[PDB]
Parts: sequence; structure tokens; C-alpha cells
Amino acid sequence: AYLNLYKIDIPKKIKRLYFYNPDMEPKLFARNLSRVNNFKFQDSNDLVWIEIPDIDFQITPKNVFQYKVEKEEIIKEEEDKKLFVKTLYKYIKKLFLDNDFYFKKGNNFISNSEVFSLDSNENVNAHLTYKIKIHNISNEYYLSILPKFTFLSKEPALESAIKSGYLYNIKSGKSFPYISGLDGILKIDINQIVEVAYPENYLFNFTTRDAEKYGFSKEVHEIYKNKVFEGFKKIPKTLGFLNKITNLNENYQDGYKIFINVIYKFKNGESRYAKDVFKYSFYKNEQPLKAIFFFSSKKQFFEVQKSLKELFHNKHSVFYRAAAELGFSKVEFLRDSKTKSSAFLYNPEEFTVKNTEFINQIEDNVMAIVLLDKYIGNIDPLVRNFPDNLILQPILKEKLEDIKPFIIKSYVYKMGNFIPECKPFILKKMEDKEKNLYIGIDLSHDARKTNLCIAAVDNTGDILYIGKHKNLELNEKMNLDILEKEYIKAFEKYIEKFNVSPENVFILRDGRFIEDIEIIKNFISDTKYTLVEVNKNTNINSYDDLKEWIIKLDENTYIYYPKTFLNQKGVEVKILENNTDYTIEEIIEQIYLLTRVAHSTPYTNYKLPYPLHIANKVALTDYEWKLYIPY
RNA sequence: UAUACAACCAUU
Repeated sequence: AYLNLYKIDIPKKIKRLYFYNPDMEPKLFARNLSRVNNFKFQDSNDLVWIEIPDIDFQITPKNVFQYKVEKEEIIKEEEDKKLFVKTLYKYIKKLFLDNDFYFKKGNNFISNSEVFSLDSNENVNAHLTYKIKIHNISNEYYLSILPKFTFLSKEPALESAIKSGYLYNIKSGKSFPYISGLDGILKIDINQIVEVAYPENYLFNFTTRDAEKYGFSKEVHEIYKNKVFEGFKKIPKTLGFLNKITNLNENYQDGYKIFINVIYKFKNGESRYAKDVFKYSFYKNEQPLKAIFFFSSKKQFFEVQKSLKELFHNKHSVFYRAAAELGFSKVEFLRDSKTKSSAFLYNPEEFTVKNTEFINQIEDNVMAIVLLDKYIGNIDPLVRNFPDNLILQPILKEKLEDIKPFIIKSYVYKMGNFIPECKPFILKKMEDKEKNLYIGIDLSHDARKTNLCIAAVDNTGDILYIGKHKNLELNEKMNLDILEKEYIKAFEKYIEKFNVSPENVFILRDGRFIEDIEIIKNFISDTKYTLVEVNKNTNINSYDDLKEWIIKLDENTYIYYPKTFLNQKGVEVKILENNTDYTIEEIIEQIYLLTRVAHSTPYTNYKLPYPLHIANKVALTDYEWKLYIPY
């Protein structure tokens, strides 16, 4: 099996050269040197310097040697790994820019010779693109080269017949929302609006959704299907200038890829297909399904009354068969003795509900089937204002109008998922993993603020605890205090549920641990644990099919490619630390199984381990996540 | 929003 990894063959050392110019301020001297070399120079109070790989590097202009200073320094990769990686990244960027590639944020390099206008839309250019990342595998350095495509307007924004919602800047590589382009003045979003001085440096960037929106997604899909493999194969010639640091003809090639078999245990059978839950019923149910209805108006009710009758007045409809198949003891639509109805109104303008005696006295698990007239752009008010004793279960009016069985089946599955006394399934390989506490960590720093969210689950997918903190002051010491506090809370929840400490604690991190790792290491404890870095955005891929495969890079680094009906995307898993009695291989398998310990619906599966999936989702919104995460 | 899907993500 091929991987898009390429071995870097250069001296593992960085050279720092110095220059001095008396006629010019050091910052300006460094800026001009950076511009002409496509490589950033740094400045001091008097000296300007550059850190380069220990390779032949001809600086521009030629006569710059007249400013060269005697001072030189050599830093081994041993003494400073990050400096070597930073320097190599900047060196790769320079080579691409020197060959007239455009740079785009994320180390995406847009080719300007491998460009063709789309047959479907004359005003759109399809630029062959390569995204480049640096990997440290088995004490050696590698370079992942992912062929992809960038669709840009052929003409600058003001001179482009077609338009989009995002502008790509040719110089900076950053993208900004497109506010307006009228009367020769182009305005971008920075929430600051700014008129631009060179609007010619801005092109329209077309995403997968715009291509659908502007009617050329068919050609966009075709290009991606059997014209990206040519991108993998065009690497040696198109990227030949990279011969300086690697041999593009020596590809990365028995038992370093294992297929993980996930079997679901239902009540009356087992399967590899989550959708067989309707064949063999919830692993645990015997619970009543209780529900009431909320409509945005009397009119909306009458618009869907026929479907409402077909679904809920026929006690043998697909809705009732789904609930029976999933193992619900009964289906009950509660009715207010006053109004004698199970149907109520909500204000679609304010997303509010009038509190009543009947609604207020509702106890236990009761689903609120809330009919939405259309997809709501800001659903936070609906969640925020809804009565907290009801389980909010919104559904689009149009999907009740047409009644596709798999949708109604999925809807009933979600309801079961949101009843804590239910368990749709347990994983066959997770049945003996109750002793472990699986924790996901989403922590970002942006301003001078910090955003934190943690989520803990057990071997069955039950959510033990979720903690979230908004707008913390960016300070390593303060942030790690709160981290410890939330971690202790999740720990106590496990004990609270299992009356014993977890024997092992899995800490899965969204990205890499950049905090004081030793501080974390100590307070994580007398409990055995493992520290795991998860990268949902890994650049390592292949033209081969790796879906549902786990690939070993080195002793502590794996990549799994979860099942998906979209493009093949990888998830990197790195065991930073481990003092559990599990081997790395066993830990990696448990992390992969965590992607299946719960389902939103049986027809799709999660890509990230469930605790991390929760942590990302809860951190993303103030209230919307309550629609997806049963907590 | 039954799922899913959302722009990028070491110069001015």
C-alpha cells in the first residue's frame, strides 16, 4: 500500500547567517530581504539574520554579500526540533513561491501552470493544488504531499462576472468574507469592514457548496474522482524543484495496516451494520416512548395533518413499527386534560412556549416533536427558551410531509438514543472495558482568550460528564488549573457511577498537547493513564482505499480512516504517554472502537472517538449541541 | 434542524 510520504534527505542542522546594513533600519532591511527571497528574515536592534537548512542557498540580491557578517551559527535538530521544522517549512514555501505557486493558509500551494478553465463555467479556474505537511516518523523526517484542487475566479473580484462569498488574497494567502464590490471599491471582512487598495490581488474562491450553488459541481466532482490520481502521479515532474530535499521517485510502501472488525450487539442478534438494530432491537429498552407535539401555527398543523394521521393515527404506521422494532414497551402521546389535545403551539418568531400547568407538570422522559417550517440558521433561541423538562426533538415540516421511512426510523432511533434508560447497542469488543474512563479534551487559544470543553464516557457510550468554560484569560497556569478541576469532576462522576476509581484513564486531545505536559502528567493521577493526540486533519493519505483500516506509522503513531461515503480522510492518533497495562496496539483499537460506541443514526457513523466528538460539538455552540448530544 | 454536509486552517 502506498502512502503520500516522502523521506527528507538533508543534514539535520540549521544554519543562521547574519547581515548588517548601516544605511537602513534593520526591520526594513529584513523586510526587503524577505520579499526578494520569498523567505522571512528576522531583525534585531542592529543585525538582520536568516535561519536556513544546511544546503546550498543563494540569497538575493547577488551583492548582498557586501552586508554579510562574520557571525554564523549551527543548530542541530537534536538541540532544537521545532527550529528545524519551522526552517524546513519556510524553505518548502520559498521553493513553491520561487516556482510561482500561490500560497494559501494551511501550507496549500496553488499551481499557476497546471490550470484549466471549467467547461461548465468559463469564469472559473481549476488550479491543481498540493498541500504539504512535515511528519516525524521513526526518528526520520517525512513530507506528505496531498494533491487536491482549488477553484478560483479567472479574473479579480471586481472584474469577475461570477462571484462567491469568500475572497482569496494572492499575496497573504488568507481568505476574507466578500462584503461588496461596487463602483470599483472592493470591501472585505476582517467585525471590521475595509476598503482595499489593490482589489486586483483578490480572487473568488469556490467551495464544494458554491459549485453546487452556481451549477458546476458536476465537473468539480468529476475532476476529484479520476483526476486526483494523476495529481499523485504528477508529483515527480510537477514538484521537481523539491528534488533538493527529497527523492520524489522513492515512494513510501505487510502487517502495518490492520482492518478492525466492529460488531454491534443488539438484543436478539449481532451485526456489522448499525441499521440491523431494527432487526434485533435495542440492546436495552423495555421503556415507554412518550411524546407531545409543537406546531408553529394552526396553519402548519393543517398543512401536515394528512401525514400526521398516516404516522400517528395508524397504530401500525412506520413510526409505530420502528418503535416496536427498537424495543419500546409502548408509544404514548400525552394529552392535556384541559385542551384534550397532545398538540401545542410555539411562537416561531421568538422560539418561545407558553408555560402551562400540563407542560410544567410533565415529568420523566418526554419528547417534544417540534415541527420546523424550514431549516433554522440560528436555532440557539429554540433550545435556550424551551422548557427544560422536555427532550427537544425538532424535525423539518417537509420531512414529515413526504415520509421517507429511513428518516422516520432514524428519528425514532434518535429518541431512543436520548432516553438514558435505553442502550441501542454495546460493542462486542468493548464489553469488557468498563474499567476505563474515556475523556475527550477540546482546548483552543485565540485576542488573549482560552476556550475549554471536556467530555467523559464509559465503555457503553454513556456520557458521564461534560464540562465547558467560555472566554478564559489566556494564561498557561490559570488554564491548567481549570483543566485539572474539570478532570477531577469527570473522575468523580465515574466513581459516582461505578463506586470504584477507573483503573485506566484515556485522555484524548483534539490536536497536540501544547500545555505544560509534566504538570498535566502528575495531576492526571494513583491512576494509570495514557495521553493521546488526535489529528482529524492529517495530511497523510493514498490513492488506495484505506477506509476502515488502521495504519501504523511508527511505534507510537497510527492513522485510522473511518468509514465514510465522502472523500477518504484520515485521523492521526499519537500515544504521547502511556502507563496503562494496555499495549499501544490495544489502546489504538479502543480509540477506534470509541468512534462507534454511539450513533446519531444507524445510517452514518462518527469519525472521531465519541468523547472527542462530544467535546468538539459542545465547544462549538452555546445551546445547539443539546440537539445532538444526550446530556 | 432524522443523518450528513459547512471558507482556509511551524499583502494592503
